[PDB]
Amino acid sequence: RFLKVKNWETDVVLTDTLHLKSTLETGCTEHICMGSIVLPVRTKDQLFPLAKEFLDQYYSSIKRFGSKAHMDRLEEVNKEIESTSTYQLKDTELIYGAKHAWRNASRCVGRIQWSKLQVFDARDCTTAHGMFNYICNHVKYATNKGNLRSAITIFPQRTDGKHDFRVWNSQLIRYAGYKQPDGSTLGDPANVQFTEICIQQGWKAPRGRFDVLPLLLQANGNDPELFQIPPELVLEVPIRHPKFDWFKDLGLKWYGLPAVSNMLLEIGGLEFSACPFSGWYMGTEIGVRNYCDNSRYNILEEVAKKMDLDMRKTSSLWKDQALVEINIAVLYSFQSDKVTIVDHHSATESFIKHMENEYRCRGGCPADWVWIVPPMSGSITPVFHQEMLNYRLTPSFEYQPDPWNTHVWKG
Amino acid sequence: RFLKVKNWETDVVLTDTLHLKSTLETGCTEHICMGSIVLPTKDQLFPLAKEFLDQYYSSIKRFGSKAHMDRLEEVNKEIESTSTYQLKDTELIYGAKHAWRNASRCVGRIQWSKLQVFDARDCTTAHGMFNYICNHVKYATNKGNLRSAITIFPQRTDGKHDFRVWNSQLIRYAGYKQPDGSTLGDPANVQFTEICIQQGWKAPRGRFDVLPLLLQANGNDPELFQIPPELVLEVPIRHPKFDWFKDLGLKWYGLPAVSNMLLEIGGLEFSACPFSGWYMGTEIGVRNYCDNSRYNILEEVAKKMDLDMRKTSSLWKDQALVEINIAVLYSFQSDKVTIVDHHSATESFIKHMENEYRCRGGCPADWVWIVPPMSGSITPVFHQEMLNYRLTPSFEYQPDPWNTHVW
Ligand code: HEM
Ligand code: HEM
Ligand SMILES: N=C(NCCC[C@H](N)C(=O)N[C@@H](CCN)C(N)=O)N[N+](=O)[O-]
Ligand SMILES: N=C(NCCC[C@H](N)C(=O)N[C@@H](CCN)C(N)=O)N[N+](=O)[O-]
Ligand SMILES: C[C@H](O)[C@H](O)[C@H]1CNc2nc(N)[nH]c(=O)c2N1
Ligand SMILES: C[C@H](O)[C@H](O)[C@H]1CNc2nc(N)[nH]c(=O)c2N1
Ligand SMILES: OC[C@@H](O)[C@@H](O)[C@H](O)[C@H](O)CO
Ligand SMILES: OC[C@@H](O)[C@@H](O)[C@H](O)[C@H](O)CO
Ligand SMILES: [Zn+2]
Repeated sequence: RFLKVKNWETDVVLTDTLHLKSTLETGCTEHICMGSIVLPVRTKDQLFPLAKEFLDQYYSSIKRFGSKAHMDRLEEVNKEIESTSTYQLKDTELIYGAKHAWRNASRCVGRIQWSKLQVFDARDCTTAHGMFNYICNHVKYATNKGNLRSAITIFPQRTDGKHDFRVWNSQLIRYAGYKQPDGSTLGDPANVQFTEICIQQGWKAPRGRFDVLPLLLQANGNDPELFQIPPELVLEVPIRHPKFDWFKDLGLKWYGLPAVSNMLLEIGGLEFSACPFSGWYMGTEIGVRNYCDNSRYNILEEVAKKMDLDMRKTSSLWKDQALVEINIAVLYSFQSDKVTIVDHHSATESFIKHMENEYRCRGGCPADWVWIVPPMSGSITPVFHQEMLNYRLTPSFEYQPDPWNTHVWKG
Repeated sequence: RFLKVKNWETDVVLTDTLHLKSTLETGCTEHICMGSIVLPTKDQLFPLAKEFLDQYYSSIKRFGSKAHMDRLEEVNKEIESTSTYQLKDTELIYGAKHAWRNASRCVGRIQWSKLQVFDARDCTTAHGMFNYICNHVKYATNKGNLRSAITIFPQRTDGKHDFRVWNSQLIRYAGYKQPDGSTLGDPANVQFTEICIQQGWKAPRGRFDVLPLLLQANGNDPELFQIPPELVLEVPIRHPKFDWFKDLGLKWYGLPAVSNMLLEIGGLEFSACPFSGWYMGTEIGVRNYCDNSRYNILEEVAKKMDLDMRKTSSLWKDQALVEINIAVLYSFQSDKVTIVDHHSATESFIKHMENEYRCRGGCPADWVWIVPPMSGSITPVFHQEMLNYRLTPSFEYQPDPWNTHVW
C-alpha cells in the first residue's frame, strides 16, 4: 500500500511505504481517533521472531543481509534463547538499536540528530552505587561545559521482571516541589510526589524554589538508594531579559541538561528498563511549558504585571505578549552563557528537512503532529502545515509505570 | 468500550460512551493514525432515516410512541414509493442544529442550540438562491451584532439536479496572478476567481475585491450575482498603539460563512447549505494574514516595528504575530462587530465539553483543529484529551463543483 501526506503551505506531497513495517498498535480504530490521548517478561515463543526481525534489520543496514555472518548470528541467538530463554546483544547491535529507537520516536522533533548519539554501555553494572557512577559520567560527558552532546546510558536488560534496574527520577535533573499546609506549592508542582518519596527515603530537603533533586536508583530489583549529583556537574542558567532589567529579579533559572530517565527501550524483544538519555532543550519546553503551564511555575501573571499590560480582559492578549518575552529571555540567557539550546523556528525547520530526507531514503518518518507542533506560535512554524502519519516501529522508547506503584519492597 | 479522557492541567477525567453510536469511519486504523490529515439506494436510505427519527423522537421524549411509529411507517412508505422522503420542519431544524453539535472541528459549539434555520427548500432558481442569501447575510450580520444562521436549499435527488453554491464562503476576496509572478489579493482564491472571470465577472483587480456569488440551481449551469455592497460589512484594521498599522491598508469582512459543505440528515443530502457564526480572532490575524500562502504579512509588519530579523531566535516573527492579532481584535471591537479571542473561545469549549459529557455521554472533538494556531498551551484545550469520531447528522466536505459539473 502507499499513503500520501501533503504540506498545505508548499503543496509538496510525500509517499509513505515505511508504515507497512509497523507492527505495534496505535490505539485508534476505523471508528475512533485517539491521536490526542497522552497514554493510549516475555516468552521464548514470542522472543525469537522479535530477535530475528531486528537482526534482519541490522544486517540489512550494514549491507550483509543473508551473509554467513548474518545466518551464523541468527543461529547463535536462536540457540541462546532456547538454552537461556533470552540473549545478549553485541555492542554494535546495541548501538544500532539505541540510535533507531530515537529515529523511530514519533513525538521527537529533534530527530535530525539521531545518527550522532553517544552510547554508553552499562550492562556490566550490578549495584545502585555503580549506577550512580555511570550517571555522573553521563551528565559530565553530555554537559561538556555547555556544548551539549546527545548521549544514552544503558543498564542491564529485564530478566524475570523481579530484578529490574530503574531510575526512579523522571529526568536525571529536576527541581523539587513541596506541598505546603496552606495548600500552596513551593518549587516545581510536577515533582511533589517524587519529592515526598525522596524525603521519606532520607533526603534532607533544603525546601527552596529550585532544589536539585537527588537520584533515587534501583539495581537488580533491590530497594532504591539515594545519591546526590555532585553540584559542580549540574549546569544551570540564570534567566534574564535583553531589554527588561527587572526580569532577572524574578529569580528564575533552569538546568541546562534535559535527561529523560523513566522510559523503557525495546531492542529485538529485549527490554531495557533503565536507559537515561539526553540531548538539549528546545526553548519552548522551558519558556512555555515549565514556566507558564498553570500547573507548573505559572509565572504569566507576575511577568504581565511587570510589563504593565492591560490584564482587565483576555482580548488585549496580555498572556500572549508576556509569553513571547519570557521565551525571548530563555533563549537569550542560554545563548549568553554558551549553553546549547534551539528555538522553535530553527528546530521545526530542521525537522521538516529531516522528515523529507527520511521519506526519500527510508520510505517514511512516523510523526505525532500533536507533539511535534510547538506549544506557542504553532502556525508560524512549518510543521503546523505538514500532514504527518503516526505509527510505531521498533526499536522504540515506551512509557512504563512509575516504579513506586509496582515495586515489592524488601525492607 | 467505555473510554476516558483526561485533562492534564486539572486531572478531571470524563467517560465517553457516545462514541459507541459512531457510524462513519475516521481514516485511522489500529496500525496508523491519520489525525493530522486534512481530508482523510432505497435499501440504504430507510436505515439512515430510522436511525435519525429514533434519535429525534427520543429527543422529544416520545420514543416508542404511536406518533413515533406512525412517522416511521409514513417515511418508509414514502421512500419505497418515491425513492426518497421529505423532512418535517421540526426534523429539519433538529437535524441542522445537530450537524453543528456533531462538528468535531468546531470550537464554538457551546452556541449550537441557538442556530436560526432558514428553510429554502421551496427555492427553484439561481435568482431565488441569490435572494435567500442576501437575506441570510443581512440577518446574520445584524449591523455588527452577529447571529448564527444556516440557509438550507433543496436536497439532492438523482445527483444531476444538485443545488450548489460554487463559492467556498459567501464572502471572500479575489486572487489574481500578476506578471511579476506574484499574487494580488488572496492566493487561496485564484482558481475560483478565474472561473468567475471566465463566466463574465468584471474583476476590479484590487487587493480586497469581494467575489461575486456563483449559484447553481436544479443542476443547471451556475450564474453570477453581486452581493449588495451595502450588506457586506468590513472592518478596517488598525492597531491601538502603532499609528502606522493603518498604513498597511488592511481590512477583513465581518461575516464568516462557509458555503461549500454538504449537510446530511437522516440519509438526505443537502449540497447547498451556507451557514455562519462569527470569527475567532486567530482565524484572521494568524492564518489569513500570516500564512505564507495567504496575505503573508509578517515581514512587512516586523519591519515597521523595527525588530531584529537577523536571527530567528530573537522571536521577531512571534512578536509581530501577537501585534497583528491584537490589532484584529481591537478593530472589530472598536466597530462593534462580534468577534471572540482564542482565550474566551477555548474556555467556552471546555465548559461545553463538560456539559456534553454530562448530558450526552460525550463530545467528538478534533484536537488538531480545536487548539488555536498561536499560544497553544496557554489555552485550556491544549491540556484536554479529546476523542474524535463521526456522528450524523453532519457537515461533510464535498468536491468543488467546477471539477464535477457538466456544462
Ligand atoms: C538533540 C536534541 C534533541 C531535541 C532538540 C529534542 C527535542 C524534543 C522535544 C521538544 C520533545 C518534547 C518534550 C516534551 O514536550 O515533553 C522531545 C520528545 C522526545 N524525544 Fe527528543 N530531542 C532531542 C534529543 C533526543 C534524544 C537524545 C532522544 C533519545 C535518544 C530523544 C527521544 C525523545 C522521545 C522518545 C520523546 C517523546 C517522549 C514522550 O513521549 O514523553 N530526543 N524531544
Ligand atoms: C457562533 C460562532 C462560531 C464560532 C466562534 C466558530 C468557530 C470555528 C472555528 C475557529 C473553526 C475553524 C475554522 C478554520 O480554521 O478554518 C470552526 C470550524 C467549523 N465550524 Fe464553527 N464556529 C461558529 C459557528 C459555526 C456554525 C453556526 C456552524 C454550523 C452551523 C459551524 C460549523 C463548523 C464546522 C463544520 C467546522 C469545520 C469546517 C472544516 O472542517 O473545514 N460553526 N468553527
Ligand atoms: N529535549 C528533551 N526534552 C525532554 C522532555 C521531558 C519532559 N520534561 C517530561 O517530563 N517528560 C515525561 C513524559 C511525559 N509524557 C517524563 N520523562 O516522565 N529531551 N532531550 O533529550 O533533549
Ligand atoms: N468562524 C467560522 N469559521 C469558518 C472559516 C472557514 C475557513 N476559512 C475555510 O476556508 N474553510 C474551507 C475548508 C478548510 N479545510 C472551506 N469551507 O472551503 N465559522 N463560522 O461559521 O462562524
Ligand atoms: C492532552 C494533550 O495530548 C497533551 O496536553 C499533549 C499535547 N501536546 C504535547 N506536546 C509536547 N511536545 N509535549 C506535551 O507534553 C504535550 N501534551
Ligand atoms: C496539516 C494540518 O492538518 C493542517 O495544517 C491543519 C491543522 N489544524 C488546523 N486547525 C484549524 N482550526 N484550521 C486549519 O485549517 C488547520 N489546518
Ligand atoms: O512527582 C512525580 C512525577 O514527577 C511523576 O509521577 C511523573 O509525572 C511521571 O514520571 C510521568 O512524567
Ligand atoms: O480558488 C478556489 C479555492 O478557494 C477552493 O478550491 C478551495 O481551496 C476549496 O473550496 C477548499 O477550501
Ligand atoms: Zn488516529
